[PDB]
Amino acid sequence: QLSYHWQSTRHTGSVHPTDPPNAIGQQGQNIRDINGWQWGDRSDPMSAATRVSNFHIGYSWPEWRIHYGSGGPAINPGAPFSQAPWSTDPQVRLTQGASEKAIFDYNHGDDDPAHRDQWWQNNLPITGQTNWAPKNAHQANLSSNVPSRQEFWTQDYHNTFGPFTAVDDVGIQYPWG
Amino acid sequence: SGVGHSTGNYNNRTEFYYHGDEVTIVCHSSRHIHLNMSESEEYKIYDTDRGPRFPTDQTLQGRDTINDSYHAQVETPWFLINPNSWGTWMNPADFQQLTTTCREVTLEHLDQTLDNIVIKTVSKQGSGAEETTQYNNDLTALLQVALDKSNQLPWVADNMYLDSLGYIPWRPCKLKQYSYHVNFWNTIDIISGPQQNQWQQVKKEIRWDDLQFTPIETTTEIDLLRTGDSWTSGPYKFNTKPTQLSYHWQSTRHTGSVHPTDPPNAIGQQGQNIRDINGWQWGDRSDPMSAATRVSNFHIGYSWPEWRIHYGSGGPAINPGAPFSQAPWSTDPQVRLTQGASEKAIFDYNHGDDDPAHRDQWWQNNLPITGQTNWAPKNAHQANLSSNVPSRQEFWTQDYHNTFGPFTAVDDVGIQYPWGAIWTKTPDTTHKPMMSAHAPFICKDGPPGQLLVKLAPNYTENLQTDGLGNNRIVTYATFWWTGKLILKGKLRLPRQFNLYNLPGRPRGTEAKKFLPNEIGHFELPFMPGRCMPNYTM
Amino acid sequence: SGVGHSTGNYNNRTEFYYHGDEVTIVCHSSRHIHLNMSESEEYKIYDTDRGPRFPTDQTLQGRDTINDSYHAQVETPWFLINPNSWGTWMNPADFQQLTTTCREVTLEHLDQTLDNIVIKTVSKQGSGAEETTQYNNDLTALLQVALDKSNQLPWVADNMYLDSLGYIPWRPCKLKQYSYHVNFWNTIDIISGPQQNQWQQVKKEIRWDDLQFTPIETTTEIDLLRTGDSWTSGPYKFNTKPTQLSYHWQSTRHTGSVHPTDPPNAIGQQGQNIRDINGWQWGDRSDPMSAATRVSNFHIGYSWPEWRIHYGSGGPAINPGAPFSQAPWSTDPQVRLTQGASEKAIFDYNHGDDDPAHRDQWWQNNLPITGQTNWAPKNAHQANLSSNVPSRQEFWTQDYHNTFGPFTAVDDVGIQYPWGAIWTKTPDTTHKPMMSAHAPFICKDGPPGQLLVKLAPNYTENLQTDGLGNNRIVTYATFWWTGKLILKGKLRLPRQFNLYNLPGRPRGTEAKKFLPNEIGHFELPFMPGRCMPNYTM
Amino acid sequence: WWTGKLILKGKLRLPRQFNLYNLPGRPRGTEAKKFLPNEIGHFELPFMPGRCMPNYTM
Amino acid sequence: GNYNNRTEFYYHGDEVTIVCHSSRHIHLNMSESEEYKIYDTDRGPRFPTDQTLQGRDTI
Ligand SMILES: CC(=O)N[C@H]1[C@H]([C@H](O)[C@H](O)CO)O[C@@](O)(C(=O)O)C[C@@H]1O
Ligand SMILES: CC(=O)N[C@H]1[C@H]([C@H](O)[C@H](O)CO)O[C@@](O)(C(=O)O)C[C@@H]1O
Ligand SMILES: CC(=O)N[C@H]1[C@H]([C@H](O)[C@H](O)CO)O[C@@](O)(C(=O)O)C[C@@H]1O
Repeated sequence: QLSYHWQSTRHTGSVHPTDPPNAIGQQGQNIRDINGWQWGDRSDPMSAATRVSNFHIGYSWPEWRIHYGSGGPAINPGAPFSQAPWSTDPQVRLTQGASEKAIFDYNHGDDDPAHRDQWWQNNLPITGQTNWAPKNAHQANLSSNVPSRQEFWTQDYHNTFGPFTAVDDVGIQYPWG
Repeated sequence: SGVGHSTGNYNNRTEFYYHGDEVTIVCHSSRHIHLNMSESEEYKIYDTDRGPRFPTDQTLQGRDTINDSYHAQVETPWFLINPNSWGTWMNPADFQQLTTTCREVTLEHLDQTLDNIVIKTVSKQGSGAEETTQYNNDLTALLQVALDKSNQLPWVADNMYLDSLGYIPWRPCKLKQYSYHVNFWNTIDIISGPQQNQWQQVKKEIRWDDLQFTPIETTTEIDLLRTGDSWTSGPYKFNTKPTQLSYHWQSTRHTGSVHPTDPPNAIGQQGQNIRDINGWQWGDRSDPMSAATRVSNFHIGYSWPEWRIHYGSGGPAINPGAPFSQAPWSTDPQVRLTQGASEKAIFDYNHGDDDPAHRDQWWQNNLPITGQTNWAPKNAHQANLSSNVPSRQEFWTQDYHNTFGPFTAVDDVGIQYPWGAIWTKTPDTTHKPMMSAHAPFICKDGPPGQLLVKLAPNYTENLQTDGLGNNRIVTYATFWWTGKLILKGKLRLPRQFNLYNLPGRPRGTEAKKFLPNEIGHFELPFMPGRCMPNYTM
Repeated sequence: SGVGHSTGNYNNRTEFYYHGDEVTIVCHSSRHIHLNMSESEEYKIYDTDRGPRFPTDQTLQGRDTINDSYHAQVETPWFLINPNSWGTWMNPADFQQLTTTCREVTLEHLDQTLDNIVIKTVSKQGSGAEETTQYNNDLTALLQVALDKSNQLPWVADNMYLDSLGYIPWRPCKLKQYSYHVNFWNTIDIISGPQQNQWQQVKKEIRWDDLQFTPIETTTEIDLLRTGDSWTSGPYKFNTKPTQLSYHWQSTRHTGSVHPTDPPNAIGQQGQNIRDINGWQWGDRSDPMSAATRVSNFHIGYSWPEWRIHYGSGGPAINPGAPFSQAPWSTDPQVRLTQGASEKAIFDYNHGDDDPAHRDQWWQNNLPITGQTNWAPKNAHQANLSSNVPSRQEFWTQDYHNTFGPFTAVDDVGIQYPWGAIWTKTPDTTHKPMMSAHAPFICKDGPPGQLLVKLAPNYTENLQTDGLGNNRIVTYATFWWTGKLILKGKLRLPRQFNLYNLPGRPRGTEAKKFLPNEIGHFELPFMPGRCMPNYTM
Repeated sequence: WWTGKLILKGKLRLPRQFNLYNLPGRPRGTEAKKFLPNEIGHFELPFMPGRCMPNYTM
Repeated sequence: GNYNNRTEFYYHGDEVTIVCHSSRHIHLNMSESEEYKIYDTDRGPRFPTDQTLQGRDTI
């Protein structure tokens, strides 16, 4: 594929019912009492986050997994995605989208002989499969009630690849790939 | 047809044809549609608020950020006609017939028409006291019809908000405006602050530099129809796979060779597991030859960080685990165990609730599907599997790992009769999903084209650029949608000696609930779609 | 079609077809047109006032007489449907596609239709307080359509006032009345009085003895259409030349043989022009062998008394010099250098401004076109060209002469995407113009015929000769224009090793400006039409 | 001298939207001179993404 | 043989054909030995000699 995909699960399918804004500064207003399919036993808060979907875009992963096989440690790669939605400070470099780095030289497209050049490929356009493991959570039940402090977990680092998952590969990386 | 000739008739019959092992189900559906004038003639792009219940503070430590509805969309003057839901095509007795006589079913063909277009304008004479309303036919007014057959438009016809045509043939249907998401970022950090117990917004905005805007008029050709005019979609052919009409009760402990047992000798006695036997066992385990450590070829079901919350770009979303019944763990019926990837349909009068002005709801917990039951917190793992029992360390519980793997066999949810979607579009990504979390049929090529309709604007004599709905005669339309959906099943024949439990209404329900009352209100029953036991192996 | 059958459909798609070196672009456009009743049924001849800002005195010494709008015209009850503008035929992504994949493009074919005619009358009941307005279909009323295929009518469809059909497919369009100039004299002397610093009118009047009056009814046949009726133009075939989709950066100093140079030896060093060389030089100049005095075969660009004001019969008019970029002379971005024959489009909501009630404007300065840059005040001429530098006398600056001549090579402006005209009529004179100052295509034979429409008068029961609009039932119409414009391009393939700058929005603009906002307002971007560098020689 | 011939088969890309695309070009923070020969003939090749343009997933 | 580094594009309908010609001038020295050799290596730069980083640098 020569295209990048911006759609996450929240970008796909039916849009949450909204009444339009009436003027230039106004935002749409999510409708409160609506019908639909929701996950678990959840009807009171009809919300886009708990809307059922057919598939799921992207998966989480123990990012920068180090395998340590026979023959030594090796990176077990997670899926490629952009960290641009989480970035904020451009000084700190978030490497976790399975980004790659090409180190190259004069014959491979560096300008200066005797010094190697390098390009960090962070995959900035690929969003919507963005899946930073530490930012996820899981809860015991999904209902009209908010779970307590226990019953809610963060920073798990599980692999969420499964039979419902749709995910893109990195694609062509032109000079060095 | 001119003005005084009908352009079509009404067929809501379902027809069954049995030949050999093959059954052909022809579903005719006809609906009378009420269409108003579009609230504006403009395409609009805007984002929204968070929606009800999203936190304003850290009282719940961001656990309630799962309530986020934030999104950005491109409003479109067009209305969507979506027949993607069982109930729009089959009444309860028809679907009962389907799930009684068929072991599996596939989609084969879809045809659609629109006809008998009536467009009226409303006139209001007199002042408030003697205000009189006149409804006049506008014989030259136009209805606009766009069918996107090439699937060039964003696909939003998944029925997840139950936008589908209504389920009961004698009531009128209304339509929802077509809208789709644009590119936005909705990143929320739930581990922000010291102690990592605070939620903070990271990026919430529309991505204009990247945004995609695809109006109907420049993407598809549009048919213009007057009152004597009719419209047909032409044939659509499904390319999909059959869905199973059975539920599977077999776990890994129910499958394959049975542990050697000597029979009981009398009525109250139980079988006695044989002690010294041969066989294959996992690890280096021979002394305790036991069914639990018997080797198997495959594994039924997988565990999962159940009710996984993803928090992607665009906000949190449930990453669904596999469907299964919590009935084996239930005990107390008061507590509701939601963890089998259960779903809940919230619906209304046109979608099968009895009372107008109040919505009804059905919690689909998938009680028959056991044996892929895999509640994460109940599992364990141990360092070694041997004749020795591992110590306290070397044994772990309550892990919440994903156990999906190359040896895994697992069922999808199957048809959910009244409210469930029928088909779904395949996402265009490098790795296509292996199975669907809700819709039983995945269209390998494009799904049926989205049928979009809009009443052409009927202007007053003074057309001002500053005006919106002022220079627009108040106009509405009624017309008739008809459709034909062909299904192909395989016949179901008895595989057992004893009696089956045949499909019927849900357990705790009485027939009167699904029958018209004094004023004509009734509900449609949930029907499982995997209604009967079958062997997995 | 009778009364309840549509006479046409809606296609706004643009289609691209690539075969070998040839590209075929099929532009479908459909517009919903709102037409009122003509303000009078009479042809009128009248002249005007001077217009805003024309001097009443000698405060500015007549320099502000350039503000003259005076003219005489023959008002005509007819309305013009003019599709002569990019934007009426192509959306921004389509035109981006065109200018990315095509090195040049020609016009090939034009087809037009009118259909789905709706004619309504307005009734007003009750006194002011309870005044109620009724809109009734008049099923027997007539629309008049005249296409002048023989070009017997004065051609006024040049889009210079932006009278063209609107650019965004989902909005309605209104039409301007057809009118054309009659013979008048508007001579203003700007060197009048002692000191020759005073402006005085010489002749300002209509030339009745010579005047030409050509009404529609006696010049062309007229089609009469009721609501069930449709109209087609038939095929029109363009005879024109291709327009270049590239901009040229090469001046005479950029072309041909390079001055002999020895290379730099290291990163900070510059080449060193060789001193003693052979070659051809202008005049008797050999000692200073220099690139400036190198002989060439041709000369790129010409100078001109820039912003020439003609003051003909009928008043002052700009005599345009060649288009070029002032970017090489710019420096301060605050001061705006207008002298490259730059143009300015002033436009409104239907023509691609976002805000109703306020007009927007784009100054087209032609920044990529350099190398024909020829600012008159910066040139010079010298008596002789030799090894000797001429004295103070023998050297002249700031001349403002016209340097167009037989050795001159010069580009026209090219396509100006949103607002620019497409074609133009060739003036019928002994010497045909060599090139066009604005419209990219010059029709060698007649241009597409002017499409004129007028709603037939709907009279009351009492027809009085003294009456005008009293004996005329208030009547308006809506109908649908469709058109098909076929373009033939030549494919653009990379001529260089390095990356091109591909067509996109203008420099200082953000994508949101060209995307619908909350209420649906947006602008269309200017696209240059010469978007990419190419070699001249 | 090595010579080679590699044949690729693509599918054409046509506009799926009304508005303007961002067309492939050099990376964001880079200037064209970096990818052009200098006085002594040294230059770099630009990274090009290979997924360069938005498309709908569903 | 001759030298062709041209890339050629051919557009027909929905199909594009891209023909990439590449030519390279190759410099080849004599092999440093004529023998096949089997050997293992050292750890490489930055691999820990001690437990200062608790083995995090064993990557
Ligand atoms: C080809 C090239 O010049 N690469 C430059 C990269 C890229 O700009 C980024 O890696 C892109 O993500 O930046 C560096 O400083 C770096 O971070 O290693 C090295 C170098 O200056
Ligand atoms: C269609 C219908 O009437 N649904 C009823 C459901 C179902 O009995 C269960 O959800 C099945 O699991 O029960 C409810 O009380 C509920 O829990 O939301 C609502 C409603 O009374
Ligand atoms: C379409 C549009 O928005 N046009 C803008 C122009 C252009 O940026 C320049 O004219 C380009 O040369 O700038 C103005 O301020 C101006 O100078 O008249 C008006 C307006 O803001």
